[PDB]
Amino acid sequence: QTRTYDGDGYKKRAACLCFRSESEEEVLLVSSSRHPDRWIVPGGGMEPEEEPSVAAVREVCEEAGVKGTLGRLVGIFENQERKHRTYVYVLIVTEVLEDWEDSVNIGRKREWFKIEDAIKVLQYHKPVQASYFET
Ligand SMILES: O=P(O)(O)O[C@H]1[C@H](OP(=O)(O)O)[C@@H](OP(=O)(O)O)[C@H](OP(=O)(O)O)[C@@H](OP(=O)(O)O)[C@H]1OP(=O)(O)O
Ligand SMILES: [Cl-]
Repeated sequence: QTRTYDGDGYKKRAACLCFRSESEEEVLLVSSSRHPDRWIVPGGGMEPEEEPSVAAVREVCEEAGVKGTLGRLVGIFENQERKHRTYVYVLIVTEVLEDWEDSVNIGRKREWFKIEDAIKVLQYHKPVQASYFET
């Protein structure tokens, strides 16, 4: 896929907080491709002309193998150190698929976390993703 950028050179990305239910108590994290012992929030680059909510849902299907009801935009988060600008949405998961693109292609893993444990495992390498949950 083609990477895209805002006018300031930051990479355009989208991500979703995939909750198990409307109570937003458990969220789905996926393993990192290059470092499978780490967890990240599923998301990725926006394609050219792609709306951010479309990108977010597409990346969650690809990386995490779930579909659901797209909810609110939480916010737009910059990672200054890596020059990323990410739109973060809530998704309420209603469909969990068994054999999804990144599982088959690269052995990506997925796992449910209580919110405070997701924050904990994201903090060391992904502190901006941990901040996605602050509100
Ligand atoms: O190839 P790069 O320019 O170095 O960008 C990489 C790449 O991001 P994109 O391919 O989506 O642009 C990694 O994703 P993969 O290709 O391995 O799946 C991503 O790593 P993770 O998504 O697993 O975290 C990493 O991002 P990060 O450093 O935030 O972990 C990000 O590197 P940059 O930080 O340079 O964009
Ligand atoms: Cl939940």
